Amino acid sequence: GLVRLPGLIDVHVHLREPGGTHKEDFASGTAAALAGGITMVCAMPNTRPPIIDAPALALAQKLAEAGARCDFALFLGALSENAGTLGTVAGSAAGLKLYLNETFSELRLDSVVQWMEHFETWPSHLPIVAHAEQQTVAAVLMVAQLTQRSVHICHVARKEEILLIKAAKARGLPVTCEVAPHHLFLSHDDLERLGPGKGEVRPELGSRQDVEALWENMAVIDCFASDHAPHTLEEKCGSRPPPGFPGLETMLPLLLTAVSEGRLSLDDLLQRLHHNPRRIFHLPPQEDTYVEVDLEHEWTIPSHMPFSKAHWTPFEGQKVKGTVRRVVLRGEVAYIDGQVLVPPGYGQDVRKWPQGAVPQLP
Ligand SMILES: NC(=O)N[C@@H](CC(=O)O)C(=O)O
Ligand SMILES: [Zn+2]
Ligand SMILES: [Zn+2]
Ligand SMILES: [Zn+2]
Ligand SMILES: [Zn+2]
Repeated sequence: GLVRLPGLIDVHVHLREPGGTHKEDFASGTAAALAGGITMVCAMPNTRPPIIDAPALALAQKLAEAGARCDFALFLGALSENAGTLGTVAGSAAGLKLYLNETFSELRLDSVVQWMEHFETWPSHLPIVAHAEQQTVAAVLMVAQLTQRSVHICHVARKEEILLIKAAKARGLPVTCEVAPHHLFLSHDDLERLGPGKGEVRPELGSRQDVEALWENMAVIDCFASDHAPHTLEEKCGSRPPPGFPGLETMLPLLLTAVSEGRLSLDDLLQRLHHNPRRIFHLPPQEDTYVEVDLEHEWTIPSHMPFSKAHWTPFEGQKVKGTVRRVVLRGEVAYIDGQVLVPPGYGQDVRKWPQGAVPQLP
């Protein structure tokens, strides 16, 4: 007895093309998405070249249209000197990403004044998302208030962060957030097994109290998003390990296991992987699109999942209950039981669909 789910949406993935294609490309990363029950992804802009102007966006659009197997939208990235220059292309992007802390990015902003300049110049009806850890969450919320608009907080990982967001929502402030599976299912207790290279991620893995606080405050979490951040094992275990975990192929199995245990409901999962992504990012429906899952099948996560070029996973050894059996995307069988059945290039840029433009006042 399979359960039919709508097409799930991951609003935070790194597909590494252009410029990091040994780690992942559009074709391999979207294969990983489909195998994880994800039919639409929003790809981050910290590529090489980074997606920080109209020419880079045009390149990335063509690479994605040629390589993606599922549908997508592409983020633009903020830089210290590109505020006020993105207006002609802003509506074609998923949103604008701000990198406000140290991480795997060359995009960090130098001054809160540059955050203000972006919030003032980026069109007010279009999404802004931020990598903002600890007190940076409070700082970016202040900038959003000064400029009288909303903000979405990426990968919330700490008790401190979720309680600050909770307090802001209680005051009626327009803030949303997402949580990644590693911050729900891994902690400091896993660092001995992972070791110091594999364990590198931003935000870093939290304490048991951080993990417990995210679960206790599920009502505050608007979305789940993988922050799929593939790097090869050689890179993770070398002299200067980059932070990040692959996650597309493991996210839905981990969350289905939690549903089976009664830790959240099926509806709670679908709000966070379908309805709230749609409404926060103004992403369009996908016609004739659904995911069939088997909630009974028990399995153990192996040392690498089949599709991601990262070829490793921090969830190795965890026992899960739930698997993706079939995905149909826009009327075509896209995935069955380990086989991807749509070619590179089947996926489309949802921002080019009439229904994928963000409504605005004239
Ligand atoms: N989270 C990470 O540790 N790494 C991400 C970047 C990010 O989401 O900050 C990556 O692109 O590798
Ligand atoms: Zn980040
Ligand atoms: Zn994000
Ligand atoms: Zn990221
Ligand atoms: Zn529904």
